[PDB]
Amino acid sequence: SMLTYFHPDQSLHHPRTYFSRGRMRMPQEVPERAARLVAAAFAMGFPVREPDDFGIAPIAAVHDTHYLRFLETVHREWKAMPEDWGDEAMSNIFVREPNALRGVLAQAARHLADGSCPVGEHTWRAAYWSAQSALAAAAAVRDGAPAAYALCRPPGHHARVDAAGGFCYLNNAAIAAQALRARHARVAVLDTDMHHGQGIQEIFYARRDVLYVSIHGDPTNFYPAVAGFDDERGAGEGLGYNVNLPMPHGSSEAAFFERVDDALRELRRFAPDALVLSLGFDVYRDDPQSQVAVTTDGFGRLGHLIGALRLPTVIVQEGGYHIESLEANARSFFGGFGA
Amino acid sequence: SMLTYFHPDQSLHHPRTYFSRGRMRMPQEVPERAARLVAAAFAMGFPVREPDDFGIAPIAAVHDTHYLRFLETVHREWKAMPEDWGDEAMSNIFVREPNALRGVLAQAARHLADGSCPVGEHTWRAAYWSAQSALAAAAAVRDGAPAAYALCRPPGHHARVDAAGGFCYLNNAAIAAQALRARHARVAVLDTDMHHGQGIQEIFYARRDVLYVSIHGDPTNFYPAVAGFDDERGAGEGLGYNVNLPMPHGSSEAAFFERVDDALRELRRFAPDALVLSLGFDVYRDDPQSQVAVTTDGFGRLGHLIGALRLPTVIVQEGGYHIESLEANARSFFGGFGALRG
Ligand SMILES: [K+]
Ligand SMILES: [K+]
Ligand SMILES: [Zn+2]
Ligand SMILES: [Zn+2]
Repeated sequence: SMLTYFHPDQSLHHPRTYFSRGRMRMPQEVPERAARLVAAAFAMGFPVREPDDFGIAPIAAVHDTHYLRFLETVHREWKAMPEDWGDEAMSNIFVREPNALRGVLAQAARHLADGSCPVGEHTWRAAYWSAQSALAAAAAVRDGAPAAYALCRPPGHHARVDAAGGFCYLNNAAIAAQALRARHARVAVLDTDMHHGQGIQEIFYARRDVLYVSIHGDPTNFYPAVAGFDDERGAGEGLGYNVNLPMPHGSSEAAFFERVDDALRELRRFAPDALVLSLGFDVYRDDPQSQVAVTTDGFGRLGHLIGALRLPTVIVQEGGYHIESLEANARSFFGGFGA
Repeated sequence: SMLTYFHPDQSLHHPRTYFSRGRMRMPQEVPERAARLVAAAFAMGFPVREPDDFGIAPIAAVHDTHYLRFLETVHREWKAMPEDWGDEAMSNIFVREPNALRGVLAQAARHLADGSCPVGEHTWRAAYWSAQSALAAAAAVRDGAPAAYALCRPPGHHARVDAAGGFCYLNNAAIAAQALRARHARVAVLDTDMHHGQGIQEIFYARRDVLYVSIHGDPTNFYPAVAGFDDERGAGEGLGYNVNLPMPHGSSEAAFFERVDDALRELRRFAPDALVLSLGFDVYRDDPQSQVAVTTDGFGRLGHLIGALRLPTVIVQEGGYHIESLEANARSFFGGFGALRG
């Protein structure tokens, strides 16, 4: 058993509009994901609690405040434009700079980094409370709990210092790592979600107080497409403290646990005082976003390998979109973590 | 009587997919636009000619060759991806940098700057030859003609050094300004299209040999959105040689002609040896994209004021999407333009 944090306002976010790979697409990051995960927590006896409100400052500790202002007001500003612009803020102008940042359209152009981060009426509210779950889990562990589960939804690891992306708005995991830093000198973030966490990579790129390690599918024509390659090793004093571990599309379960063995070598050498685990079930064989053949039992083995580290660990929910397997995969993972 | 250049391969580009302001939208930059302007040209006794092939060098004089190779190959590399991706290359990852440029998706992220520049089977060809029409008109002027009309389509002025955008792939006006620099020490580019020519601006931003002056709608919540504000005046030696003349949304025709007046004052102070006119008919008051109340006879007033400069002038077609008034608006423009010439 460990504390699991989830706020019901997290279910309110449900936008309809996603642009990807030439066409508009069906939403995959839906409220039902959190319903299945809560069911799994219940079946394992975990207490599921509402996080306290830690306020904006710990979010601002990671994200640029002009981005957070944008995020908070964009739906209201988008609603004041013609009915014809629709109900969800999205960017159709793909320019960070040069950029005057005058008007909501120019602001979307800077602060929404792909066609997968629509901002609806309840998006900021849901995103805010998903970050608070991360913070609550981080607080619990900071104060002495060996582990807690942040049941984050919307997910976070694609959110950059000043831009949303890939169904993410606020980088829950990075926010949790920065909270742990108040007490621990060395924090590691390990991300095993199917996709590279380009947001987490960017936030800590020039730093060595937080290690980042990611196992993910080869980003050649695969989200996030422009980062995640193995020659991205950090900058300045962060050089040597960012490790990308990509896998060929169509990899075996074995190849994934090879990458987990690389990750465990990097962690041993860094010797972290605390761990944030960005966990995704989209490595599952039947997840439609999957590029590796991880089985339900595989999640149990991953859970065991990380739990045996006996580090203070905040587990932060990221992706995984195959609704009917979420409960089984979560239960296998947490069963291995606790054995 | 003015030489008009048009190549029929320009008519081949007809993409189906545009994404802007929250949704997929109907194509506005369609082949029929060329057909109406060619018929306008004829009806005024303009000789219409196909441009000779000036080759890739003058295009690559302005554009990055990574971007040019990408334009030429992207449709084929995109057809290699799953049929679910569709037939037209478009970006859904809005990141130019950092960008490792591995795979066609990352190449698109870098080289397609908005949801209005889809690349279909014949986009490269049409864009290539649209540029050749610009080069043919500039050549004719370079060699002694007093004016020439490049019937460009697709348009060009939103095309940056390294990226397509806004229905534009190759920056025709810029390509003509640079060619004219072969014979002329100072060239000016005047842009009266409804939208800010952010590509032309970028190309010449640190140069004082090519002035850029653009009249357009206030870019606050209006394409190109991120550029075209009046404090953008150039860099280095080109400080003072970039002039943006925005107008409030829903401006009167009187307001438009006040801005034309400001613009002519800048041209006089600069004293160009030759002029490139990026002309758009989307200031027309019933054009869907319009934010100013310009009438049909207003195009005549515009042509008259610009023709009275009596400068060697390459007229370069940019936008204008109201099909049923295109012929009447162009005829009025050209009829005003010749008035005080010769
Ligand atoms: K990952
Ligand atoms: K303009
Ligand atoms: Zn993922
Ligand atoms: Zn225009």
